[PDB]
Amino acid sequence: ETLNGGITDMLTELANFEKNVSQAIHKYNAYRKAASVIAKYPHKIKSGAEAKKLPGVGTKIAEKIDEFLATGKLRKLEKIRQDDTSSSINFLTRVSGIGPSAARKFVDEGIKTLEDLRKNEDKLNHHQRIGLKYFGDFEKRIPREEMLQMQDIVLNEVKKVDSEYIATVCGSFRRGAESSGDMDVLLTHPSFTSESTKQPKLLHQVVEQLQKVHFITDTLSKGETKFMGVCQLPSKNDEKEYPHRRIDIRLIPKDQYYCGVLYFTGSDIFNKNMRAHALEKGFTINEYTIRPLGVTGVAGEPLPVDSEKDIFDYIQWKYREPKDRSE
DNA sequence: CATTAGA
DNA sequence: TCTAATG
Ligand code: NA
Ligand code: NA
Repeated sequence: ETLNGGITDMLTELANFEKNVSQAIHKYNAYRKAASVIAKYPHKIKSGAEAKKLPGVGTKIAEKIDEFLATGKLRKLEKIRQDDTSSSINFLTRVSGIGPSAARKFVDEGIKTLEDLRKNEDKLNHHQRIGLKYFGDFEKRIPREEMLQMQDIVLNEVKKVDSEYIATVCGSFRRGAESSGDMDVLLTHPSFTSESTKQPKLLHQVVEQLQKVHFITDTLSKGETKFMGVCQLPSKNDEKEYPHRRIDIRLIPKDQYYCGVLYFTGSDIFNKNMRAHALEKGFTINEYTIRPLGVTGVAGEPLPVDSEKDIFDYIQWKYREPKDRSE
């Protein structure tokens, strides 16, 4: 956690590189597992050999470990950090909609900069066009102060269309958090669950609403169960217009809400820990349900959940407020 | 690890 | 269809 830090850190650096710049999933996979193990290792790695003893720890990585242990650096590291082609990839990749594939392709063509980006908007798909379009706004955190206003808003329409709709803004936001990256709205309806063959309009209705009043400005992706968009707080009695924010709303089978809700709310560690627990308590949890465990090794049978509580109860735990769902 | 675009 | 990108 700190005794192994650099090693791991250099390692992930390395790893991450092969993966995006090059296309060496393998090596990329090497660094990672090695990075994973040294990470665990209960003592100060004093040399490559020492390290080497490890699982997934090769001779190549031992080597890098020594140079790094000896000199507070790595050449390949330095060489990479410098590398413009590499540097460029790392960067394009910031635009919502650009990934390693497209990033490398763009370089090869020569778009290494944001401007290049613009000159070449034709060479960009709608997602990417907006990614670039709200680039600034997109990299900006969301003050809870604004979250609250947004929330207030969605909840109002959600309701206005059909009073049946159940909406929850999950995420850190929910967990009390001061700021947030984007707003995640968990959505379900009673007339929709596991079986009842969809109802696409179910999502479509609210999107249309939201857009109706201008909270939604754009559509990244809109499918029958997941809408990826862009919203914005009405820029008041001008002077201060609001940044364009990422927004996601997913339709859900009422029968699997709180599981989902439980989950999306996290934290990533809370979940695990919670998950790790249900297992002892003779269970299994996952993004949609919770099933009793049968000693045959495994077992099915989705228990019925009416709220975050049921789930707790089941695994017989202390209801932990979203606030303390930290770990 | 599942959902959407797109080509 | 497969393959990318997002979460
Ligand atoms: Na990106
Ligand atoms: Na393949």
